[PDB]
Amino acid sequence: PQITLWKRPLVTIKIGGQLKEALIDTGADDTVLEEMNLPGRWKPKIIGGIGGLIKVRQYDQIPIEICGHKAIGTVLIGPTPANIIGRNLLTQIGCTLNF
Amino acid sequence: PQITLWKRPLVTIKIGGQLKEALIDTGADDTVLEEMNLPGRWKPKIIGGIGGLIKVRQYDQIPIEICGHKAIGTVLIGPTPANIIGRNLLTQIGCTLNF
Ligand SMILES: COc1ccc(S(=O)(=O)N(CC(C)C)C[C@@H](O)[C@H](Cc2ccccc2)n2cc(COC(=O)N[C@H]3c4ccccc4C[C@H]3O)nn2)cc1
Ligand SMILES: [Br-]
Ligand SMILES: [Br-]
Ligand SMILES: [Br-]
Ligand SMILES: [Br-]
Ligand SMILES: [Br-]
Ligand SMILES: [Br-]
Ligand SMILES: [Br-]
Ligand SMILES: [Br-]
Ligand SMILES: [Br-]
Ligand SMILES: [Br-]
Ligand SMILES: [Br-]
Ligand SMILES: [Br-]
Repeated sequence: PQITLWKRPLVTIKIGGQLKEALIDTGADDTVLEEMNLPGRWKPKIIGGIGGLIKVRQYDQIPIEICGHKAIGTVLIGPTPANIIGRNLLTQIGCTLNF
Repeated sequence: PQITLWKRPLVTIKIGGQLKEALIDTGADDTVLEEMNLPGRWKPKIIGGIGGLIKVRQYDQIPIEICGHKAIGTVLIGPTPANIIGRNLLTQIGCTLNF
């Protein structure tokens, strides 16, 4: 799709066997979701934003599908107030900014 | 232009008579910059990021330019770890997401 920014850029993200809504966030290096079930093992990571740092759970090799486009990559789980899709997965679906 | 996301989408912004680099940040509702001078009066605002809330200074009707593209809007100044350009200004320059 071509998405304008008058409203938050919400999309549907297929992950695990479930649908979540998340923001397309070009400001985010990484994808960070609120608490959810993901399969497999995880490792610790600290990430930082406005407000400061947080610790998250890092799950690697997680398949995802955004609006019909498939990808795979690392997904972080932790206390973010918003599900956000970051550049690590946006590149894989071909997402660009344009003006 | 078309900007991909293999790296941070950094672009220069002219504001307050100066040049600054900032991140095009489609997850940001508002534009938030690191401490700098801006003219006129400011009002208080509280915004929230991944790691809690911070206090910022709100400056209205600030002219800004991005890749030749001129706009005007509200600019927040505060303790952000990164200069970010948010949707309030991105819409004004016709910036969209595409995939
Ligand atoms: C009222 O308007 C607002 C405008 C911006 C913000 S935001 O909190 O800054 N935000 C909202 C989010 C729900 C989409 C935007 C966002 O892109 C921030 C960008 C940011 C990151 C770091 C400092 C300030 C702003 N964001 C992204 C992330 C997730 O990624 C990591 O933490 N990233 C790392 C990283 C990414 C960008 C810049 C610096 C760094 C620190 C690294 O370790 N968390 N918040 C809040 C309100
Ligand atoms: Br934490
Ligand atoms: Br990745
Ligand atoms: Br939020
Ligand atoms: Br590409
Ligand atoms: Br980078
Ligand atoms: Br300058
Ligand atoms: Br700069
Ligand atoms: Br906020
Ligand atoms: Br505005
Ligand atoms: Br204005
Ligand atoms: Br335009
Ligand atoms: Br438009």
